[PDB]
Amino acid sequence: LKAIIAPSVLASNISKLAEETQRMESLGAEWIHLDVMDMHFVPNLSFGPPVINNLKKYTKSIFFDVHLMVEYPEKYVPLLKTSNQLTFHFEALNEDTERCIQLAKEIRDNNLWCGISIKPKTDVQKLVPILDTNLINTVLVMTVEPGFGGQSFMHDMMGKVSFLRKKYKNLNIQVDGGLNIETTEISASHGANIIVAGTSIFNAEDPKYVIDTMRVSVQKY
Ligand SMILES: [Zn+2]
Repeated sequence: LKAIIAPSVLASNISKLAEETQRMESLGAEWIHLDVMDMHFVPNLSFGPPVINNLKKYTKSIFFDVHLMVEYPEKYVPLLKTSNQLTFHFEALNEDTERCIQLAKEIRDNNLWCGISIKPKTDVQKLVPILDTNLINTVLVMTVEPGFGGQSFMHDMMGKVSFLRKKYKNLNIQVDGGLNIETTEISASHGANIIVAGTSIFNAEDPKYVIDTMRVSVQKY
């Protein structure tokens, strides 16, 4: 397990996506978190494969972490072959294990990391059957109602994080929604090792300071 900081571009000046990502890259961010929303799974439309595929032309080593907050996530796999991890929602596939296992198999067969996400009201234990197959590289625990940035961190989601870390020691646990210096420390104390932060990084007075502070706090655990 590694301490990973993944700035969420949704909170940046997206009309300058390439510039913002290169900046995060120059500051040492290991991953770049790309939120794809289709105005159906969530009430917001962000950007899709055409934008992400073009961005890849201007980046270097930064890992492409795509969070698919969309219906029919299976349709996006062939459109994002140059990315690094594709994370789909357990809820997008009607919470049925077999369908999730099949999509995960396909994503892994495209030589991509596979992530699965659950919203605040979804019970973490429902993921066990899928997680036991070892096909999932990352579980993205939403710490806020997905769709928009700027919302407040839900401390009551930490139980999900502890459950996962205790049961799966090598599983990457990602938190997303309201992460800042203080809530990153809280998340890491429960087992999170990948931190998605939007507002706290892109609106920071000293971006690198925030990123480094966050990483060290995760590494401590
Ligand atoms: Zn996300």
